[PDB]
Amino acid sequence: EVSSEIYQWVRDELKRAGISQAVFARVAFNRTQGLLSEILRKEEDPKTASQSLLVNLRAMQNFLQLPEAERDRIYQDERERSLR
DNA sequence: GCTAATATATGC
DNA sequence: GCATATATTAGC
Repeated sequence: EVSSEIYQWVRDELKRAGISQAVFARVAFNRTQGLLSEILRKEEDPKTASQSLLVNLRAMQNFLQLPEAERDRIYQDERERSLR
């Protein structure tokens, strides 16, 4: 399942890696910036969260479990990718 | 449920 | 004020 701390963990990660919502939204759960923004604003309790949300949150949780180094390379690649 | 567009906000 | 980032929400 998903932890109710996911929202804090995502906020913690954005700050740590100094990345934008767009970059994280794409690589972590394949969605756009505005969606992540709303997801973060609402901060819905995962226990009353729709299955669509749960899919997005679990995808974010799994991505955060990757090694720090791997997540950093992935962010960098996405930056260059959109840079084009 | 989302994306894409764009009004606002933020870091220099 | 330029370059990006984030908040909003119309249209699919």
